[PDB]
Amino acid sequence: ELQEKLIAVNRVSKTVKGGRIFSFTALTVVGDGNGRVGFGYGKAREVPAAIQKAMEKARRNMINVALNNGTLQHPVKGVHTGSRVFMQPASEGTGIIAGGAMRAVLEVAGVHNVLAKAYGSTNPINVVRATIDGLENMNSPEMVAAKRGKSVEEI
RNA sequence: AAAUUGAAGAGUUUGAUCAUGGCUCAGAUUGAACGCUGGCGGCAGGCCUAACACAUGCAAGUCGAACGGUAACAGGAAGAA
Repeated sequence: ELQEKLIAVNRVSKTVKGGRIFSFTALTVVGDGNGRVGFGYGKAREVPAAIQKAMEKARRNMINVALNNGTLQHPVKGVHTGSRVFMQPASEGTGIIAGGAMRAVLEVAGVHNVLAKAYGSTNPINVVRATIDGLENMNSPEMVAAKRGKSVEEI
């Protein structure tokens, strides 16, 4: 019972001897809403087939996120090719302050309160890749506590 | 007790892509102006330009418990109706 969200549909084209060959690419994201989120990207000669391929690729290739009561553990920075992403944990009641692709990722991921901002290029594919890379690199107090070989009294 | 609890993007270069990069938009705000329209009230605001020139009226008077006074109006007055 995971939530699936179509982020962007784009029409690309390859040229051949006869003319242009138009195909469609769809970027989606799925997530169970409590710390697991994955994005899929499918190209197809039609829009519904592209969305189906994106959903199948997104249902696999899902990552785990260490949430903290529905928000981030700490401010994180995600970077892909052109997009640099900043996410920050907020208090209860603020919502998701983020762009379209960031909103989709953080909403299907299970994040409820976050202050986010996208720098550089706002390309949807690179934005969702940067968001996923920033969320999977976010660690919890138990992780750092066990990695430091000392109790979790820092929490 | 409270008195920083706060951060959104989109369109456009290409047959298509990523990046760079500028232009434009979505938000607030104003001593505002113009166009169409216009019922009431409360609170505020109202020459941003020519520190250009000014008709007219007012905007700095007051004290007789400082003084010599009596010109005006109100009285007291002696004497002539």
